[PDB]
Amino acid sequence: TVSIQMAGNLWKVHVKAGDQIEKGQEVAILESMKMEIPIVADRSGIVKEVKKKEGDFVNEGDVLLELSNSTQ
Repeated sequence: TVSIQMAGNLWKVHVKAGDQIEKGQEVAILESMKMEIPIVADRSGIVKEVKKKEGDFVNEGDVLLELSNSTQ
């Protein structure tokens, strides 16, 4: 999994299931603190699933996406 790390609203999301991410690649944007903050892949992988959408509420530790198992 990869998760949000602050309270806010998930401004936009750029992944989809079957997409590729790499550690530090942009994955979403979070709006909070009257600012916008990029959200990145904490690790590389294929996006197995996405758990959020644009404009949804999000929190510190709230899941953003899930990735391929190491066997893949």
